[PDB]
Parts: sequence; structure tokens; C-alpha cells
Amino acid sequence: NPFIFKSNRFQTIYENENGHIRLLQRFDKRSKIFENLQNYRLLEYKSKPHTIFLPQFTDADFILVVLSGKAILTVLNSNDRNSFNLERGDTIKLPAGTIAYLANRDDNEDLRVLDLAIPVNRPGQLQSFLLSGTQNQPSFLSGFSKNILEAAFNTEYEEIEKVLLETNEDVIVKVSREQIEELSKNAKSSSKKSVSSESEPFNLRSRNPIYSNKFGKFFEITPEKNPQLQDLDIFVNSVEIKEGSLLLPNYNSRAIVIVTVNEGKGDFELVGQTKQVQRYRARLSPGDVLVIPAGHPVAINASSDLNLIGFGINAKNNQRNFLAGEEDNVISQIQRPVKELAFPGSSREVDRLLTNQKQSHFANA
Amino acid sequence: NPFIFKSNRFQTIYENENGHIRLLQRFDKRSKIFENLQNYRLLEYKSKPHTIFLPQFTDADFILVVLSGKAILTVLNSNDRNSFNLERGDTIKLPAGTIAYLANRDDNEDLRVLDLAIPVNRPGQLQSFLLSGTQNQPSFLSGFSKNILEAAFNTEYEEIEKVLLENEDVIVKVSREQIEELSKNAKSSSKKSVSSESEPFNLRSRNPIYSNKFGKFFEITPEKNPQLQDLDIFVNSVEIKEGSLLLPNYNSRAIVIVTVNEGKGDFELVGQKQVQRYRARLSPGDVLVIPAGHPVAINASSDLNLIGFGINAKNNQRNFLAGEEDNVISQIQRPVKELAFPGSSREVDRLLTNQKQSHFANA
Amino acid sequence: NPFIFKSNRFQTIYENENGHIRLLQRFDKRSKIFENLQNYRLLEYKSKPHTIFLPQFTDADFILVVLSGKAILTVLNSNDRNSFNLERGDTIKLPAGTIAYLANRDDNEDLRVLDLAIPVNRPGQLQSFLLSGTQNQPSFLSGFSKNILEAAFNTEYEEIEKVLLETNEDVIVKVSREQIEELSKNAKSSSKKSVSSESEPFNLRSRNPIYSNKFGKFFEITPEKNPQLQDLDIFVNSVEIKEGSLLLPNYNSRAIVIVTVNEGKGDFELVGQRKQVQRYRARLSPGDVLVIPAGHPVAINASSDLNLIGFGINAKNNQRNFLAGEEDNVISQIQRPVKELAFPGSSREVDRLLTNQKQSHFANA
Repeated sequence: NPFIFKSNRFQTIYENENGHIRLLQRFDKRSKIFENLQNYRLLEYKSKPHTIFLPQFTDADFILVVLSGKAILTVLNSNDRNSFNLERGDTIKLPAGTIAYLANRDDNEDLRVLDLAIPVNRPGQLQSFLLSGTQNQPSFLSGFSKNILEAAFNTEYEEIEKVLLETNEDVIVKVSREQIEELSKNAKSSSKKSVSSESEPFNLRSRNPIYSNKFGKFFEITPEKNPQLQDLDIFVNSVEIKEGSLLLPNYNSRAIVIVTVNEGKGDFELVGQTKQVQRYRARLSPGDVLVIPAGHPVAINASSDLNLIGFGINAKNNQRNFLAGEEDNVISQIQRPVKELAFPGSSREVDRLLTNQKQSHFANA
Repeated sequence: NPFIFKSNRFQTIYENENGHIRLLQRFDKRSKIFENLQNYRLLEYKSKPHTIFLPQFTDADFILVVLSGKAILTVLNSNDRNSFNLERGDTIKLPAGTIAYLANRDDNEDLRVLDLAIPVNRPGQLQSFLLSGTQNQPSFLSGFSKNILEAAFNTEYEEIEKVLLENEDVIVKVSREQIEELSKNAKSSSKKSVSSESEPFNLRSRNPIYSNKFGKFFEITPEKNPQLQDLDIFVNSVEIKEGSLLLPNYNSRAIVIVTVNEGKGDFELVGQKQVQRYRARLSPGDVLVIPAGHPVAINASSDLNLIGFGINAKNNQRNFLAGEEDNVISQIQRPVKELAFPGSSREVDRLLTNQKQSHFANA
Repeated sequence: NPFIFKSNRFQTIYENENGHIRLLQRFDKRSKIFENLQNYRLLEYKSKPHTIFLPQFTDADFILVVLSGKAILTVLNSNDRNSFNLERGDTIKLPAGTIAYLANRDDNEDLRVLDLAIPVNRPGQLQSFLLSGTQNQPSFLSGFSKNILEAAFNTEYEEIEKVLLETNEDVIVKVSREQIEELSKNAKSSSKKSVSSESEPFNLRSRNPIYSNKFGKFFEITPEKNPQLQDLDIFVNSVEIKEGSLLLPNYNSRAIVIVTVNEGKGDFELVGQRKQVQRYRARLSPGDVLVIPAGHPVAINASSDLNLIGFGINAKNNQRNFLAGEEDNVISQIQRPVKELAFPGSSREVDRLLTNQKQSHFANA
């Protein structure tokens, strides 16, 4: 079952007593089945109260989703600087080569952040450049020679070394409340007017769910609804399935969906594979990842309340077709004659069966 | 000669007494020369009168062109349906994962459809999902367990098995009455226009770009139809009469997948090292691939109907090397004719004026 | 050092006493760390006064920059022709399959033209088609048989052989003052506050340089400024560093830049990985090529006046961040408290050091 990437397929990149950065194994190294996702990496950021991920940039477009907690994200341009109070569900594009720092502004809650990384230099590779200084090396500024650094800052190497250059004091570091109220001054939040913003964080739940009943909530921000997603051609969704309910059988017309379990337990069934069909079932636990190719229909059972974040690749003109229920049921759109031909049952047998499930998108399981 | 694909090289995918589905061998498997075509597939559909291809969806955009016959193509979205009267020449973009069925509605004429497919999940791969399932291979819904199907459909498994899951399969006969039902409010290709966002459009509904007593060239481009912009593809119909030739020409940018719809002919394609001629005889079902800037000439030994699919169509320029209209050689300024050519400005201009015909001439 | 391509690495394609054509080796054949540049080739054309590169076309989009000299460029579509007076700095796009020919119209100066080619048929493969029937190099019209030739031109074969079909006489050939005077008539020139041309040539120096001071000029044309660069997502630039000056440490957010040394000598330091950071340092000489991957900081030191021509792949929304000097210094943007936490210096000592370099973009070395 290559569609399930268990939590254990994440590699720890950086860990200390303040936080970790985890990178999911290359999709296409798991299976050549996913060669179309070779240039799609996924990372978890997690950090304790009053911590900071020091100024970093990477050669990759990042789509951040705040899974849980409260953060300050500061994004640096050459000449400007902007910082945002992020919350659960705040989503933002950080373009390749943008210097960002991320602080857990909360006194108690951990901060968890999912990252879709879309590299720019080499398919599927992340090179990051640290301003800070580690034990495996100091600041990338160390890369320049003495003559370059002296010429460039107009300052003796001695002073630059003292002031700029020289593992709990590394990458993710403790930060004072004093330092956090200072970072958090004049920090814009997401709005409803921000669901469409070109540069600012937008919230998945800031617009109404595309599907909603007593059994679940599907939220989806598409390229149509937000420009940060236009060039990359990505949608981001939050699917909340209640305890003992299911996401009804459905396929994306063209989107390939990378689904991460934020929280809750559940299971999924995916139909794939001249040729016969084939079930792919697995239990889903927090931090597990499910890849759903286009046209491959899927159902998701929840045991506990189950919250999923999905990135859709090939978003523009995606149609999600359901196979049971009322709204968006592509089967009940087959005309009377073809229903009779398609299926062993009569048209009247099929039509009565399709009225049984009175719910749409989600139902009791 | 890696540019000719013989009918021979369309593997048969499904066959029964009501029709055929055949798939051209991947272009990149015939030759690494076609690396950039690795994500394009070609299918022929052939059904008998009073037949249907049963509802299925594929993980690939389809460009369908009716080579021969009359059809009701029905097209399903999640919450809506549209169906279409397809006549010869009719062309429509069937997006990936869109459930379609295709009915032969002629009493007498076989239905023949050409499909350029562009996969979405893997370079070159068609994963198709059939609701009807073919006796040995069952409905894609069988993939779900009794638990999921019971909860989903809110129905005991026994009824789901009897109604949805458990002659002939895939391509099956239909009645007069069922063609009537399918024909209800089925929409036709406009007769003056080719600019429809979703309705089928006919290759011959706008004047051919080139036209004389020797040939006709019809071409719909991304600039002329919105369904061809995202995929960046032109569709064309070239009609060369017995004993005429499509005059030597090359496309600036576009790689053309040319399929012999009807008739017999010859191509010469100029390739690469010093230049090499690539000659082959053309028969129906044969496919010719014309890389960008690769000059081609096509002679018809009988009335020839070619159907082209041009990859990288936006800003494509087709330059002719002989004749009056679109002769790029004639655009060379006088002094660079003296220089470029053994002959003089005057004898070059002279030689160039000898073919008064444009685009097509006598062979 | 993969980032440095010496003149050596140019293969000669054609050469007579009239001129040469030089094709740089495939960037991926030098190192796999350039696989994202696989479909980008680089060519130098040189030709003596009163010479002409004979009519031809290639299955590749060319972006032309006149490095040096004076030229008529004639461009053929199927039912017209447009011809251009080209000077130093004039850049133009020649779509694949477009017949051109290029005259050195000067009495004195050689013509030096740099071409970025983006193949359309196979990745990185250039197929060129020579109209020129001369001593050797037999016209591609020769590929057609006699039957098809005679029928197409409606002319007995012997006449076609004599007139069209069948050394300093072969690809670049001499042209008389008079044939240059003929070519020059209806030749149009690039504008001043040009840059906007849909099809005609535009001059790198026709709008003001983005960065400029006593130490250097940086001219840059982007898809936003010129639409010929829109669909290929390329920027073209001219960087003039004055003797004993440097281009300050800087990185491109997302552009991969192919930099040719037009004239002058200097050195570069590039900061990459192989992980920990490593310095990649090499001397620059005329005809040398530097590849700068995105987010990879570089500093360029000029020994003599140093004139560089660069092609930026992925130009749209590229941000160039400087690390020293007043303007475009991203490090300066770091909020006070993060300067404290990120660097061994106090926020105050760091702020002072960053003010020591008074110059922006280019400074004294």
C-alpha cells in the first residue's frame, strides 16, 4: 500500500529541547508511482512556548498551514518587513529565498506547522541558508572570505567575527516574553478580507465550508479564491470528520491530494489499478500522510474526531465527484437508460438505492 | 524511420462484436527522440450502429475528434449533465475524471473517434475507472468493502451487490428508444463558430486557413477555442486530393501528431550530422510525428484526410518553402538571395515564381 | 567547482576567418546539480566586419544580446521580413523555427552576440536548418527527393540544383559595402526608454539601471518590463563593475542566473553546500560563464572594469537580497530582538556594523 506514508517516514532534520523540523521522505523514492510529486516535499515544524526558529531562507516556495497554536511569522524582503499573528488554520505562501523567522507566541500551547515545499533549483531538493550559527557550521556569511567580508561590511574581520559569525542554543532557541511582546507589536492577523490577500495569511475556515452537515466540515481555498495559490496551482483544505462518521466515496477529477492527519484516528479506503481494481486500506494516525492520485476514489472513516489538511496539486478546474449521497453524486446524474445498462439492477432498483443515503459529503458510519 | 507509426502499433485494449478501443504504443518507447511526447497518448474508438461505450472516467484530459459517424456523447459533472450530437469533424475537450458515455446513433454508419489523451498522475499512464466492470474485472465500486458501501449507500450489502456490483460488457447494444432518451436536448456544434468554452466545435466551421482546388487545411488553435488554451494544442484537418501534395512546410514551434483518417499517400520529412530524408507510405490508421522545424511534404495517391494534434500550438508559425503564399524563402532580401544561393537574386526570384499555387499544388 | 564554466567548455560549431559559433557544454553534463538547466543552451557568435551569418532556423527559442559591435538582423515570418540595426546592449527574442540572418555592418569592430537557446523538440537538443547552398554545407532543401522538389517549385530538378542547392564561403561569408547599404535600408533601431517592445529589439541600458553608483551599474530587463521575456520567464541584465570595486554579497530569491563575462577580469565567491556551507571561488575572464543557483549568495570582485551579461531563469517575482550596504540589505530588516538572538553581537553592535558600509549594491574593494 504505497499511498500511506506513516508518521515514521518523516526524517528529523533538526531537533533540540525547544522544537523539531521533520521532512517527509521523497514521494517518488517511496514509489515511482509518485514521480509527478518528485518536486513536492512536506515538513512538520513544532516548538514549545516562547521559542523561535531563527532567520532562515530555502530555495523552495513554502505553503505554511498552522496546525495548532499561536505564532508570530516575520517575512523579510530586501527593503520591507512584515509580521503576522498566526492561529490554527492560518495559511501563507512564503516564496523561495524569503528570510522568515517563526516564534511560538503562546505561554502554554505548542506550535505545529505543516509545510508544502516546492523547490526551485533541483527537483525535490531543499538547500536552507542559516543566518544564525551552529556546531555543524556557523552562519552562511562564513562562506565569504575575509577580503570579501571586510570589503562588503567596511569593517575589520575581527569585529565581523565578534558581531556576526563566531544544540539548544541553535536554530530553535528560547525567547523571553519581553522579546515576544516586542516581536508581536503591530503584527497583522488574518481576516475574511484576508482570504483573498496577495501577501498576508488567509484562514481555511475564514470562508464557509464547501460541504457541511452534522457529520463533517470540508473547507477548501482554491486558486479561484486566493492568488498566493494561482502560480503554484495548489488548493489547501481542512476536512473535519466527526467521531463515527465517514467522508463519502469521492474522486478528484485532476487534483493529486497530499492529505496529512493533524489530529484524531481513522481509516481510509482508496480504489486504484487490461487490469482489475484493488483496495488500498490503512489506519490513519496523527502525522500520517495519504497521497490520493486524480480519479482514484477514496472514503475516510473517523474513530475519533479526525482533522485532515490536504494540499491539492493540479487545483485549477478540480471537480470533486461523490459516488453516494444527494449533492455532488455523479452516479445519480447517469440517465435512466444507461443506469439500466451500466448496472445489473433495473433503472428503478438503482434509483431507489441512490435515495437511501439522504446525507451529502459526510454521513454516519 | 522513427517518424511513421503503422496501424500495426495500436495495441487493442478492448474488443467485442460491438466495437474496438486501441492505444498507440507510447511515443517515447518507439524512440528517445520523442522524450517530450512521453505524456501524450492516442486512442482510436470504433463502435457499430446502436452501441454505447458504458460510463467510465480516465485520469487524463481527452481531445476527441469524430473521424466518421454520428454520436451522442454524454458528459457528467458532480451535480449536472450535458450531452452532445457529434457529427464528422466534431471536436471536444473531455476533462480528466469526467464520467462520459458515447453512443453510436446512426442506423448504418460505424462510429470512429480519435482521442489525444494527456495523463494527470504519471507520464503516459491511462488508469481508467469503469462503473459497469467486465465480468472478470468488476465495477470500481467493488474496491470499497461491505462496511464502507453499507455506510455510504445506507443499504444492506446484499442489495448493493444485486443492484450496482454483480449480454457483453463495456461496449453494448442499445435500442431505438434509448438513442431517443440520450438524444433529448443533446447540443450540436455551431455551424459558423469554433469559440465555445464547453460545446463541441467542428474543424470545418471556420474557413480553412489554406484552400485551393488541390487541397484544404482547417486548423483550430488555442487563440480560436478556449478548450485548447490550458493544454496548448491545435487540432487540424488536412484534405489533399488524389495527385496533389501539401507543399514543403515546417511548423515554427509545434510538434504535430498526424493521423491518417482516410486515403493513401507518401510523406517526405527532412531531419538531421548532415540532413537525412525520412520517407514512408501513409495508409489509414497510420500516425506521422512532425517535430518542430522539421520540414515535411505530403503526396496523396488517393484523396487523403489527415487529423493533426499540434503540441505547443500557441505562437506556432507554419512557413511554406515553395509556392506564393507563406513562402518564407521569398522574404529573404535580394542581396542575401545572391549570397545564400549558388544562383543570382534574379534566377532565385524567377525559380520561386514558377510555383504560382499556394500551400497545395499538383504532384 | 561546478558553478564556473571556462571558455574551454565552449565547443566550436562553425569557424572560418569570417567568424565562429560556439555552443557551451550542457549544464547537466558538467554536473547533475544543474538538471533544472538541462533545456538551456548558451552560444557566442563572432564575425569580422562586412560578414553575414547565412539564413537558418533552430528548433529553439533564442534570446539574443549584442555583447559588442554593429549588426543588421533580418527576421522572416512566412509573408513578411523585419530588419534591425543592432548596437551593444540590444537584446531580442527569436522564436524557434524563425529564419534570421545577421550582418556585421561595421567597418572595424567584430560583432559579438550571446544567445540563450531554449529547445522545443528534445531537452537541450539544438537541430539547426541551413538554407545556405554554398561550396560545402548542402541546403536542407536537398533532403527532399527530385519528384517532390520538381513538383513543389514546378521546376526541372537540374535548375533547382543549379539555382538553390549545389571554408570562408560556407556559413559566415563576406558582404560588400553595397550589399550592407541595401540591407541597412528599412533597418529600425531600439528605442531610449525602450525596454517595452513586443517584437523589435530592446536595449539593456534604455531604462535606468535598477542599481547605480560610482562603483557599478546593474541594468535589468524583466518579464514585467518587456513581454518578449514573459512566456519564457527570463530576465536579462548587464552588470558593469568598475575596477577595484565589488558587487556586494547578494542572492536571488528564485532566479537561476547564467552569467557570461563579456569583458574584464575579476573573481567571484559563491556560497553553496557540500549539509554545511562551502565557498566556491574562481577567477573570471572574458567568455567565462558563472551559474548562480537561486538563494545561493554571490560576491563578484572586479580587477579591471568588469561587464557581465546574465540570463535569469524563473524571473517573475525574483527578489534580489543584499547582505551588506544600506539599500536592499535584508539583514537590516531583522527586528531588533532577533538581531540579539540570531547573532553573537547585541542588537546595538550589529546595527552599528551594518551602518559601516555606506554604499548600496556596489562598493570599493
